Amino acid sequence: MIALSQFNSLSKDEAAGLLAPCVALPAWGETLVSLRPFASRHALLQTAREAMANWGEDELNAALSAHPRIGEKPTDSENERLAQALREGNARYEARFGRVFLIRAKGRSGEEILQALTRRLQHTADEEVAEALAQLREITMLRLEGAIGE
Repeated sequence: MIALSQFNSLSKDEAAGLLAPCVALPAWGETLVSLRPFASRHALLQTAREAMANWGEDELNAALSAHPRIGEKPTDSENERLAQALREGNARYEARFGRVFLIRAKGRSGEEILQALTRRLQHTADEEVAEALAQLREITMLRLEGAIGE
């Protein structure tokens, strides 16, 4: 984590590089960099929310285009059944929607993630675009919160 004053004093490209891990959407970071300086962390986060508010399906597609799929990292009990259900459901999600399963995981149990996955598998395409974007927005904000301090 860097200080807000550091973020303000970085070059346009240095500041963009700092924001890059938050989300794979260069335009979002470039927008925030262009609106410097920021007088408080709260104010920066407010601007960050505005900048991602109008993300659509095109942004979702671009942001997830390089994300590893469930089968792309090759390595009875409640845990075994949960792990298997999570893996199978994740595989079916990819086949149904043509994208990685995106969910804000921090604060959610494995069971809670399975609940969400099972429900989202029964979504219409439009409902799922909306929820996936919401998850993308939540993840991006959490990453930004860890990147820049007061």
